[PDB]
Amino acid sequence: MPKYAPHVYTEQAQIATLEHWVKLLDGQERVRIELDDGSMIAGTVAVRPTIQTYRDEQEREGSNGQLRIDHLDASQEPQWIWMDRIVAVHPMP
Amino acid sequence: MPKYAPHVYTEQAQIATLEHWVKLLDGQERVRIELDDGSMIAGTVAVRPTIQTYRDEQEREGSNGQLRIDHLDASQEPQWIWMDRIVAVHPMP
Repeated sequence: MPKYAPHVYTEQAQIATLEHWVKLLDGQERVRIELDDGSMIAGTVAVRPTIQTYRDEQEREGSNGQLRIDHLDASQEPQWIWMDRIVAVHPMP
Repeated sequence: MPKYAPHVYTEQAQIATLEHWVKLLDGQERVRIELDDGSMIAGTVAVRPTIQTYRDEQEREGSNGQLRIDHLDASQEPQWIWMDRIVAVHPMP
């Protein structure tokens, strides 16, 4: 089954960004992710990001990816995020 | 002992760019390169380049890399270029 995604990308610079994100959120070490709308998500990288091929509602094909960050609360609230939404990633330690 | 380079970078966006170029410039691969001065060089990647730490004239440390391209008919004479000058890398030529 084809995998859908709200947004996809194919520009080299864009790819460059996504691949750099997979590298930082690679040492699976606690982080504080900031997204486009200004949202701030902190926690542990529970499911690492992996770039994959997707299609959007307009049927365009491109790259994107998802990672799951479990919050720092007692019941570790799970939150899946799309990589294109990320504008920065700073430690937590 | 410090190695000196004309320019060096510390911002994650420029490091992300520098790293993606390596991925597209594997050892011995034939490519055509777009440079930020409007020029373009084509040939064979002599050896896979690496991103390293250098010092500029003001003695500040940062990242950058050196690329060597060789050929035959093009222009002869091997050429060395600093990678921060690259704007695009396409395969086949």
